[PDB]
Amino acid sequence: SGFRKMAFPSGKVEGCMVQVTCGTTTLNGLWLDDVVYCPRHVICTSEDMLNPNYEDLLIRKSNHNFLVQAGNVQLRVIGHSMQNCVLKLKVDTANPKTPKYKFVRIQPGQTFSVLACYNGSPSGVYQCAMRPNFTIKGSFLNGSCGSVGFNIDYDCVSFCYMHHMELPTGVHAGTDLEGNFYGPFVDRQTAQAAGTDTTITVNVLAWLYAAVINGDRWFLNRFTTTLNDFNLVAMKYNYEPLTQDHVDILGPLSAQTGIAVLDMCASLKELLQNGMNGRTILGSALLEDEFTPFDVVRQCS
Amino acid sequence: SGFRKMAFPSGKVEGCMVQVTCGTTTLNGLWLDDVVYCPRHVICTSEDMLNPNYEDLLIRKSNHNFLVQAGNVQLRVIGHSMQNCVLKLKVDTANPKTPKYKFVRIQPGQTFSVLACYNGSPSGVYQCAMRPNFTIKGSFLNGSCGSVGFNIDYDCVSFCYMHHMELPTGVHAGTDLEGNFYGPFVDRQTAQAAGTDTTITVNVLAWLYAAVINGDRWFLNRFTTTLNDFNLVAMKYNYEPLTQDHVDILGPLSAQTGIAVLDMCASLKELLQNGMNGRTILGSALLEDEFTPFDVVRQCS
Ligand SMILES: *[C@](O)(C(=O)NC1CC1)[C@H](CCCC)NC(=O)[C@@H]1[C@@H]2[C@H](CN1C(=O)[C@@H](NC(=O)NC1(CS(=O)(=O)C(C)(C)C)CCCCC1)C(C)(C)C)C2(C)C
Ligand SMILES: *[C@](O)(C(=O)NC1CC1)[C@H](CCCC)NC(=O)[C@@H]1[C@@H]2[C@H](CN1C(=O)[C@@H](NC(=O)NC1(CS(=O)(=O)C(C)(C)C)CCCCC1)C(C)(C)C)C2(C)C
Repeated sequence: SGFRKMAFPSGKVEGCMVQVTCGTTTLNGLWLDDVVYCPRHVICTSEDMLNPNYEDLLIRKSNHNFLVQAGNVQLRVIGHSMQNCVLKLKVDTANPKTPKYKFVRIQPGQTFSVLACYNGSPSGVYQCAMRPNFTIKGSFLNGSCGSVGFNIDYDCVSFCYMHHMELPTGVHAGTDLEGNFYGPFVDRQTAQAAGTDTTITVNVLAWLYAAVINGDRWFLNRFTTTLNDFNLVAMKYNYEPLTQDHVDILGPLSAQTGIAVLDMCASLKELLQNGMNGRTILGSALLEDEFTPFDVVRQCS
Repeated sequence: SGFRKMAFPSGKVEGCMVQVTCGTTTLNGLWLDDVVYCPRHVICTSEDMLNPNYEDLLIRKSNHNFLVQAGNVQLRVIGHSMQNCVLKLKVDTANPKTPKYKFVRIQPGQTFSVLACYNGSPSGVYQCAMRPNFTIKGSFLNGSCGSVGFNIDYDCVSFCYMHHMELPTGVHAGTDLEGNFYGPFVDRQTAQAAGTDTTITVNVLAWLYAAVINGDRWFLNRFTTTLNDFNLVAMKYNYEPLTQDHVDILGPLSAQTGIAVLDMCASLKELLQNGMNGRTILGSALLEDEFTPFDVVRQCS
């Protein structure tokens, strides 16, 4: 037993991470088939970042201005193009370690694994969640842009995220693998507000079920609630509203524990109104909302 | 920036995880060169677990009683032997994905990455620490025995742990890759007490430096302490004693922040005596002790 924040095995993704250097900037790229994907602001100087015309900047770039490197292998760029915010660098060599993959755009509240890399070399792996305000709380230093987020579906690598920027809060923002940013953000160095962040309610309940599965039951109360009355408490504490879909998703967790979703919501109502009173849940003194119901079921079966 | 619990890339280890089935038991094995390493109690029935004579049990086993499987490949066992608590199954095929590796026995307080597997297939990756009482807090279901812990040193995979058992506490215990158990534990299903667990003090200080690097400074006080006076507070709260070696190890973190180790210990003294008063440090309402000074420096450079 035991419950830990767990990331997918990164082996299939490590063989796709390359180094991309354009002039003075070095970051990471994703090498699938014969294209290297990377954030388009690799072509920007520190001055260009303030107000870039990416179409004009890319025009002044030739193929030889991009030094792509996969370990010791050096990949020829035979062309370059732009897909909304990502630079697609066509190379003369197909990646022999290219896995079976898809490009997916995940929903707020869903989780994924990030393979943090620096100068094209993988550094570490950790699990993240797409916050309701379309940011993520990760660990990205200078040189980590281009690192990708992914899920492993059956026998398929589903790329969902590529890191671009850091927020004044300390949270991070990026795009899908088609270059479309998650959230209202644009790749320009200017003031941009992230939305008020809320707590993923269905994730908290899935995490409370994980605690019940692992023996932690002190928060279970013998009261129940309604979807309306709970959602009144939820919006007071900036918890995102619970729907009947969320109840159905938690079905496998409620069936395993024999505790209905509306029963668990009464326990969560008490925890929000009274706090934890000095106790812990799964070794945490705070409510955790970065485990999807799938993540919990994945770690219990 | 940002600070997250991070595990090493698992690609080099995934290509070594195989399935080991002996009679009715299925668990994981480690396929290096031409040997498969796995916990020796794979040969035990549920009845043998209570009081096993592993020498007598292994004698009744032939080579054909071990079904080893690497995905679809089926590996011939051409011999079997015992190295203290691990079964070494010699196979007729050398693993072509064998990386450069060593077998190391880590110290209490050090961390490593666990590649959790089930039926020989990798499931997830997460970071763990060898507690002072030689247990670990991981996520191991039925079928996870045989999963290994490892560090990646420069260009070398240092295997340090193989999972064997679960404790009544919910914590886990295992051996090094030479079959020697961490802690006083034996591979027998009988009452065995783990030692009183203590908090890794040098790890807490490294985690407090990480918070200072990432902007969290509310706990810094303008007092300092001595190594003696702090160790008096440390033993009261079951914190393991701080030595001059621990001070020297934190050198890179104290130099980056300009905050001496004895200064940070006065902040930790206040946090233990007064609690957190409702605030958080790096998004946690509890003191974290599973980040080594190396882990923090690794995530900041
Ligand atoms: C990344 O490309 C990288 O790893 N580069 C390698 C070469 C070193 C790099 C990583 C930076 C954080 C470690 N990313 C960037 O350089 C991006 C691109 C330029 C600016 N940043 C960036 O991360 C900015 N953040 C930023 O500008 N964020 C905002 C504006 S803001 O922070 O509110 C402020 C007004 C500037 C204070 C704009 C984007 C949306 C969020 C807010 C920092 C370098 C300041 C962290 C691009 C094009 C965004
Ligand atoms: C592992 O081999 C596996 O994944 N097997 C696959 C086939 C399903 C398996 C995992 C069990 C937890 C998920 N490990 C074991 O079967 C080991 C071996 C037998 C018993 N256990 C084991 O984990 C025991 N734990 C246990 O006996 N622990 C103690 C004794 S105790 O828990 O205090 C008690 C007195 C029994 C209550 C002995 C070892 C040291 C710690 C205490 C449980 C199955 C009960 C979890 C071996 C040889 C230890």
